[PDB]
Amino acid sequence: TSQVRQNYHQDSEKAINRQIRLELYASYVYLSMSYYFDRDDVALKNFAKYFLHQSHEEREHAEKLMKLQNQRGGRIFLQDIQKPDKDDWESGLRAMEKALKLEKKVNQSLLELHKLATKKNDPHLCDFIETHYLNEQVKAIKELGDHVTNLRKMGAPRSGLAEYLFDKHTLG
Amino acid sequence: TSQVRQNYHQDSEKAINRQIRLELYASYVYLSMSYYFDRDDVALKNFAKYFLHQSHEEREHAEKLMKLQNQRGGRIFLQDIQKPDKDDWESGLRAMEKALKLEKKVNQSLLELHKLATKKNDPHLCDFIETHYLNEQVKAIKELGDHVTNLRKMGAPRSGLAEYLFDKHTLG
Amino acid sequence: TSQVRQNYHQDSEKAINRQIRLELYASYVYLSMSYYFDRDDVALKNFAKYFLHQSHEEREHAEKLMKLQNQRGGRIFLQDIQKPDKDDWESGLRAMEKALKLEKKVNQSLLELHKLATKKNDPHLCDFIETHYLNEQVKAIKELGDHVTNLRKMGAPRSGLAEYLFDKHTLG
Amino acid sequence: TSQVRQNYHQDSEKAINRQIRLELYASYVYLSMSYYFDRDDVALKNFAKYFLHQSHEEREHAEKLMKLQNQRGGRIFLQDIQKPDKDDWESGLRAMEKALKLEKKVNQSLLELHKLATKKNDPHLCDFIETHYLNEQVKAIKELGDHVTNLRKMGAPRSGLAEYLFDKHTLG
Amino acid sequence: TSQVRQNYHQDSEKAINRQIRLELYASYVYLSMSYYFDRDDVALKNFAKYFLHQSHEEREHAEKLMKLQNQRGGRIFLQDIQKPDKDDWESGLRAMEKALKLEKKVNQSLLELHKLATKKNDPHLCDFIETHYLNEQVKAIKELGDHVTNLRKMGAPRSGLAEYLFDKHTLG
Amino acid sequence: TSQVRQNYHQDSEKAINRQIRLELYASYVYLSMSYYFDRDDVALKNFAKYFLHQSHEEREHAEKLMKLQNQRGGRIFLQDIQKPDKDDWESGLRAMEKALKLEKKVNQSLLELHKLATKKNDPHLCDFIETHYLNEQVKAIKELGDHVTNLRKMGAPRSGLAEYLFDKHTLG
Ligand SMILES: [Cl-]
Ligand SMILES: [Fe+3]
Ligand SMILES: [Fe+3]
Ligand SMILES: [Fe+3]
Ligand SMILES: [Fe+3]
Ligand SMILES: [Fe+3]
Ligand SMILES: [Fe+3]
Ligand SMILES: [Fe+3]
Ligand SMILES: [Mg+2]
Ligand SMILES: [Mg+2]
Ligand SMILES: [Mg+2]
Ligand SMILES: [Mg+2]
Ligand SMILES: [Mg+2]
Ligand SMILES: [Mg+2]
Ligand SMILES: [Mg+2]
Ligand SMILES: [Mg+2]
Repeated sequence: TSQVRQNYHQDSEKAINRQIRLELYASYVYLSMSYYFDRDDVALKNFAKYFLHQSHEEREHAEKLMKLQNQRGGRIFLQDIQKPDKDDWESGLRAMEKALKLEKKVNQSLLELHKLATKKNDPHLCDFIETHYLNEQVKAIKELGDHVTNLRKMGAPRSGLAEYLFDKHTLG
Repeated sequence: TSQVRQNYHQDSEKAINRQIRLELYASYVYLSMSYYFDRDDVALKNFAKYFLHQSHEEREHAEKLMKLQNQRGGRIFLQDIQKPDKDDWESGLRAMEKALKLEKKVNQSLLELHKLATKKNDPHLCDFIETHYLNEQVKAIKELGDHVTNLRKMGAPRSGLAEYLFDKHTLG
Repeated sequence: TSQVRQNYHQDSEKAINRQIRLELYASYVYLSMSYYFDRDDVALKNFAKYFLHQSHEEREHAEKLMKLQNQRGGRIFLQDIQKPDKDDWESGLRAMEKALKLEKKVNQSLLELHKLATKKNDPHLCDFIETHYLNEQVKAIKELGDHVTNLRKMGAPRSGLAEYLFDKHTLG
Repeated sequence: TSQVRQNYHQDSEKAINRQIRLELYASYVYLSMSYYFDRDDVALKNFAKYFLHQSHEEREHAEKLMKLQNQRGGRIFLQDIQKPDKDDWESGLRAMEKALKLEKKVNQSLLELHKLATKKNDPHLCDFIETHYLNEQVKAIKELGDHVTNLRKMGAPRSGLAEYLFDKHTLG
Repeated sequence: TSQVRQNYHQDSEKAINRQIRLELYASYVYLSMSYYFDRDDVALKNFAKYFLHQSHEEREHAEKLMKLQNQRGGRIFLQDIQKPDKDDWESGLRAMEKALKLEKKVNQSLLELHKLATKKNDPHLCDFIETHYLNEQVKAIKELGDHVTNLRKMGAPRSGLAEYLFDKHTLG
Repeated sequence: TSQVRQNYHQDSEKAINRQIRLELYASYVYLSMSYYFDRDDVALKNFAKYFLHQSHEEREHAEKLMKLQNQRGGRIFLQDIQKPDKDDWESGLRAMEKALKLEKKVNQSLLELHKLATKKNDPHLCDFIETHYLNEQVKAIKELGDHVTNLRKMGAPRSGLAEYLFDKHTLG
């Protein structure tokens, strides 16, 4: 047992490892999206920049969990980061819709982790999740919803004009 | 066929996808290493910082390859990123030795890429590898070799004093 | 034989003169395109600026080749610069498509030049072409391909709105 | 007919196209001269710089005429730019004498254009020529005459010392 | 075998040692030239400064190769630096002509080294030579040729006036 | 006989040429030492910097002697510069010990030079040696002796920790 460890259930430790993996997977999905928009036959540079930004943000989310794991005296165990579920993300709209689905899946995982921390009476872990993760997720989900809505109302994905103008005026 | 594609062999395109995966793997190994040194029972903060910087550098190496693949009209295909070979890296000296081994393995892959690019008469790809990768690897390998040497000469890994003092005076 | 000449094959010398002529031709093509967009019945001021900038760049590419010819002791022989293929470049999309074609034609010449320099074991010439020309072409080809893609997806050339909006938000 | 066209005679339009061609030819002559002085066996760097500057100015002279042609609603038609009359310009003095002859030829064409514009009662064209071109030519011709005189009085082109010192003290 | 060494042929190692020696010899030749022009009976202070500058530059060229040798895990082995072939360099012109011959001999050595690196499939070493040495040599050879030409056209070495004025206006 | 030559004995002129050679040899020994410490299997970056600085200082010592030889109307005669006695300098302590031996050998030569200058009643040469050389040698010898002492007292060369810590705290 680590000399620092106090009130840290083994189930919470294991669950924090799994959340690290999910954050690293989200980072990889956004990286994939980014370079899809960088293709010569897609060529939406601000979609590309948006998703790259989100990729680097997810890596930071993973690093903060790795730091937490050590702070609490848990031990990090890593698994493979699986490839994202698509290679070609089809359109600006479809990518935003898949990102929305991703952020809601990551939110679900974090809500399950909070419920576990609550059952194990771990208020430090509860506060960590609330402070650094839950409102970050709500804001992300709201932002992505707003983007999806505007893309649909403008005529995407059938209007390539709509995606071009969105790239310029929202993501630019 | 991409409208930009010119003098870009399918075999070179596949090889660049393999190298992307390898750079992402290297990023992941260094990330693992970094947080091993952040453990309370290891506690070498500048080893941790050093390897986190290397992890962010490798992600940049991968991103630049993704950018190249698109510039030449190839198509990115991402794969699962393998977990690192170790969970516990044993000591500062052992980590630096495994990092040296990793960087030589990445260099060998790049040298094989370059041989392929030469066989396919792709001078743009040869210059890209040379300019951005090969000297970066040579400098990394020399630096890691210097660190291993210092750590051995100081008495690591037996001497925990050695690793402490190297963390402060070389890495900090 | 010039006092400075060393390892510079006569075939290389002639090839450099051919490449000088092609770069001056490319400069003239872009000049032509630029002032087409300046017509009152076309009136896309940022397309005009974009192509004028490209014209001046190609002049610089020509001058650098003339400097190289003298550096290596070869002798410059200029020829008539042929007029561009078109007087009227039809639309912003069609001009971009023709520019893409021209930049791939220029690249193919450069790659043939590099092949010749490789066969003649002229690594200074190889490095010159790699350093100053090949990535410049790859970047120009990628940029033009992105521009074509955007104009197509926006609905050009039929939509004069697409070209107006692209002129403002991409080129301006 | 262009919507902007007013008091602009088809004979003036054609004369403007011929003048564009002549300004581009002059640009090419001076480019040739410049890189002759860059040869290792000539090696007068300030003669080389002087003539490159002049080459770039002539391109600007062409560009301003192209802008004029579109301002008036004429249509630019470009032609082949013929190679200069010499490959080797013999000496600094002989290059300056040829440049003097070129600038008089250019002036004679501009004077013929002015006479046509006068005959066709085109005061805007008359003023454009007078404002932008006629005094620029008078100044160029006077400078070149001054330079030829100096070189002759210093003892060129037999005195390689003459041309060296002129390169330093007048063109430097 | 050094722990850093990878893809570095023993013949390339030995050849890099020999190039270190040639760079140090070039440094010594320029040092000799410099202080010849410092003599009271020669007294061309800017020739003296020019060659001293070139001497210190050659030492830097040697140091960069010694660093390369270590980077690649080769071992430096030094031999005597032979005295330059003259004690009295006769004139400004004759010294520039001998410097031209020296730089072409150093260029030949570097081209032979590149051909060896190519045969041994060592693209890192090829890139090192191209990036740091080959264009440096071309520029040096061109500069020296230009100096020789001007000195000859001005009347050197029989005109001491010519050498004095060159000292002042070119090398000053 | 030089027009500047006054009270300058042929024997003093020859002795100054011998001292030039010796200073150039000292520069070369320190250059060797510097890059021994840059090896991956030695890896003491501040020993390397220290000895490279000393090498550049010795070249300055040689240049100043060359300047003196010309000031007094003597004639410089350069000789082959002998390779250093060792290729592998063994350890930081052993290098500093050999550097101490080298500086005492240079000092002995300067003391012999001064004795000669005194015998020939050359007070200008005596003052030159005193002002520029003798105290420089005394300070070098004392510094090297201090370094050797520290390294021995710390436990070098057995203790690789000692040389590491001296590199950081004294030399860095
Ligand atoms: Cl300490
Ligand atoms: Fe996240
Ligand atoms: Fe990498
Ligand atoms: Fe070009
Ligand atoms: Fe003009
Ligand atoms: Fe050199
Ligand atoms: Fe000394
Ligand atoms: Fe300390
Ligand atoms: Mg709270
Ligand atoms: Mg790195
Ligand atoms: Mg361009
Ligand atoms: Mg190559
Ligand atoms: Mg002019
Ligand atoms: Mg290169
Ligand atoms: Mg010293
Ligand atoms: Mg005294």
